[PDB]
Amino acid sequence: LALHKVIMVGSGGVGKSALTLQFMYDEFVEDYEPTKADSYRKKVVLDGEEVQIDILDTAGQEDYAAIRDNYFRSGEGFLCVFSITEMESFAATADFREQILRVKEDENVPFLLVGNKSDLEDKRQVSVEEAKNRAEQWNVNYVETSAKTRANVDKVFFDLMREIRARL
Ligand SMILES: Nc1nc2c(ncn2[C@@H]2O[C@H](COP(=O)(O)OP(=O)(O)O)[C@@H](O)[C@H]2O)c(=O)[nH]1
Ligand SMILES: *S(=O)(=O)c1ccc(S(=O)(=O)Nc2cccnc2OC)cc1
Ligand SMILES: [Ca+2]
Repeated sequence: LALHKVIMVGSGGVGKSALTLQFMYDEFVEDYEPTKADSYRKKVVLDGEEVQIDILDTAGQEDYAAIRDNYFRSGEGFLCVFSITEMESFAATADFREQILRVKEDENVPFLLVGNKSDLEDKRQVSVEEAKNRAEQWNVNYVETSAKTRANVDKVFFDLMREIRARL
């Protein structure tokens, strides 16, 4: 089977693990250890083709740059997650983007900008407009998700796999 290697990136508390666990297990998990990284593998039917998705849920604990870069080098596509409720997490996406580009050396690396916590509109700190503008600058798609309500959860994983399939 095709194996699509997805890496979740983004600053702390944005929803990397909640998104991964909603996709994997159909549960909203609210207390997942912030420092725990893990890999997940699932067979999924992508546009009618059985494939395997592998998701590396990074937890930010790899501080040694060569090792972090090694993890990114193995990835084929990236979900770059921020929380719509934390402007600083949106700002931080630029750093993950630069890290990925240094390693992959390809501006067209499969990559979605993911604004999570869309069910907290009343706490929004990052406008849809500014996130769409950043996505346009980077030539990536912007999708807003909620790990709580499941909104666009399958979409971000499937659309990222579609980019991996098309581009690699
Ligand atoms: N309301 C809401 N809370 C979320 C969402 N995603 C994550 N959370 C909460 O935000 C906290 C951090 O999520 P987590 O996935 O552990 O963040 P990570 O550090 O990026 O892995 C947890 O308490 C989650 O329940 C979401 O879409 N909506
Ligand atoms: S490795 O398999 O021993 C390993 C070590 C650390 C992690 S992490 O906590 O998810 N940290 C990161 C992983 C990949 C890229 N950046 C990270 O933190 C900045 C995972 C696997
Ligand atoms: Ca996590």
